[PDB]
Amino acid sequence: TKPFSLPILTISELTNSRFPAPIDSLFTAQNNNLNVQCQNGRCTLDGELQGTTQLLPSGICAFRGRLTADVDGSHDDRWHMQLTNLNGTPFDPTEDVPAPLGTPDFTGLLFGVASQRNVGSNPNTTRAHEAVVSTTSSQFVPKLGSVNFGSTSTDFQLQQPTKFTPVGIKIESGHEFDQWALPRYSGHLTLNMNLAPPIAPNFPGEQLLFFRSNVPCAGGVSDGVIDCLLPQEWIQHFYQESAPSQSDVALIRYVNPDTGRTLFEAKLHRTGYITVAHSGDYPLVVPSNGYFRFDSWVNQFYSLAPM
Amino acid sequence: PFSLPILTISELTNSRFPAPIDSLFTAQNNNLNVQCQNGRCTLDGELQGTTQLLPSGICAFRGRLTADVDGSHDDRWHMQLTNLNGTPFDPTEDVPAPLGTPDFTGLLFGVASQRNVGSNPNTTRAHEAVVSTTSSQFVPKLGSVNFGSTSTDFQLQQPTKFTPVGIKIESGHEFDQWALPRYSGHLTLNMNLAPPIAPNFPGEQLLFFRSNVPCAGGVSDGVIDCLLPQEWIQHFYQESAPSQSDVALIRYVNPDTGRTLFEAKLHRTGYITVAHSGDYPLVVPSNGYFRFDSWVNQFYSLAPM
Repeated sequence: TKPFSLPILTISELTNSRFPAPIDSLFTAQNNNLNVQCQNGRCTLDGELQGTTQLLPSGICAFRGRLTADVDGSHDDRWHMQLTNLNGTPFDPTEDVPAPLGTPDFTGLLFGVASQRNVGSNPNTTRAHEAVVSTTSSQFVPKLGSVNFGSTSTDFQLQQPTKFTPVGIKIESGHEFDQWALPRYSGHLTLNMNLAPPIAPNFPGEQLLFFRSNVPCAGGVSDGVIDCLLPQEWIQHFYQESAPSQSDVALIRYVNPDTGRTLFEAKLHRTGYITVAHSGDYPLVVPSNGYFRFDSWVNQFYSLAPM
Repeated sequence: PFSLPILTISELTNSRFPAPIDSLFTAQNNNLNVQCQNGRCTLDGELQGTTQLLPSGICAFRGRLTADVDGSHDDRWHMQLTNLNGTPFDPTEDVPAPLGTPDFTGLLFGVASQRNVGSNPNTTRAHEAVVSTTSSQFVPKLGSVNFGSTSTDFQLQQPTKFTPVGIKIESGHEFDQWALPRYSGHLTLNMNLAPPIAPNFPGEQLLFFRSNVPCAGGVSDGVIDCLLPQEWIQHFYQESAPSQSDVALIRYVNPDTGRTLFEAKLHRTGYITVAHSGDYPLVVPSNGYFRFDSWVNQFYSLAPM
């Protein structure tokens, strides 16, 4: 069987799989019965993408399609964006996914830029303006094939190819940011289907380890924290390699390549997440040159060294 | 052993702008100086020019605003740069500019954002902003760039990021993707550049991975062409496979039928040529991708494509 492996990448060479941003730090969280069920950044160790996960950093929290209605006077988010898939192929609601790949997996305001490039009468005329997609809006229905955005600009055209490039989040009263609450992909009063399953430690003394980014925010008090279970580059690597998983848990070691020392050990689970032996919230103190290396496949009785 | 990742066109990212690849394009030769600085990497994994590994680093800036020069420069916000990873800028590095710096002439449209430290911690703001790469204040190799914004809502001495989104066309500010900016400003010449690229065999043209990026107004196809997709650069950096000749012969394949659709030369210094005469947007199936074949001589005669 092809040997399993991790790419050799330091923290600042890694991208968040839940927002297009570099990883800033590693963080382990105290257990508090949190439902961790993100849909971006989900991949098995043998390379099966799950949830809404796709391969491009430029696809995370992005949308593609065309505006088909201006619903000013009916909704604050007046621009109705009929979606395609990110690669341009038509949206298919019958797919066994929770929403189009790349759809945001958090509750709050997604701040970015909506842009257009015309085809037809005035070809290659363009425009782009800051815009906000509220993932709690009644018009946030990506699994039904559309989302709406609001903008301070009214300079948008209907029936012209449109892209939404994410930039950050935004805080307003009544629109707090909850990175762990999935939006309603089919809208108000509907429940989500085809989700990647929830993730939690199942071993005493273990906590999840997150790759943490502090992303931009367009106003409001916010640390911008978005935590992912696997960096995007690891997902890209597993998709390429598709190495068979030999047990439910790959033991991995964080190493300093200059000294050769192992700094701590962790469990990398077959379903694509990391646990460490630690008690309490803790931003890890690790050298900037450090990275994880695959050690061996271990059984269900393996006790990690305290970190 | 050298290899390419298995990625279709729509699974590839441009190495010169954070955007998916839209198409493949071969260009008629016309003595163009192709000397881009992002998207430069040897086949054995040596990044060159201003090339770094993150899609999020391409055409991005990080630092803090240290002056507001309102009235003296249209780009009023003076951004003292760090490296993208937060480490201090070092002007003595043998690079042309900080890694990720744009390598084209024109208006770079994006969003500048801040998150406060010290005074009013974790207050934030973000607004549309433009970096002109022809500005007298575009001096990234000296450690700073300026951006302009319609908004007045930026603060000095607070951590600032510039996230690129697209380009912008205005009178007097046409977009030229092949003209390098002056990394040290007006009246200065660039140093430490990755060398120019050109076909060196009769009948051969460069092959580009082409994106049509967003534009904030003006008539523009948004074309930004790169020599290697970002994922190939990331792959070569990981693998670091020794190059066994000057040219890797590569084959574009349809994985469903198994057929080779055309062959190309992938040069050791990180660019592709094909045997074709004239501008041509390639007509290839959406499932297709390149596969490494063998190490050949520079004078290998490609089958016409």
